[PDB]
Amino acid sequence: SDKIIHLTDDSFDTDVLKADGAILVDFWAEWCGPCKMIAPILDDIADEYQGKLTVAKLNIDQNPGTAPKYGIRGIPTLLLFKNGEVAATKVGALSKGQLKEFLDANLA
Repeated sequence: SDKIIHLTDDSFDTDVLKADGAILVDFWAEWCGPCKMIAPILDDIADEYQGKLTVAKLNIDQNPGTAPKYGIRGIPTLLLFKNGEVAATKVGALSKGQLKEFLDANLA
């Protein structure tokens, strides 16, 4: 919570679907080891990608509604949205190097 949008099921439309640009949503849970591995990396990305995209996190236990809409099974799942439409999907943990390459390739 500096640049990261802490999303809810009620805030999801406004925060993600109505945003004039790119949003990287992280579907995640507290018990999930790989999710917690990538949190510090998302902190990094949010800073590094100022003005290019916003990072948003949706905890799928506290907010149960949203994930079934996007077919999410494995977590973490990262969905790159561009103006409310999903452009790119990444399932499971990955490094900062790997995530940057994912974003750079798909933001274009």
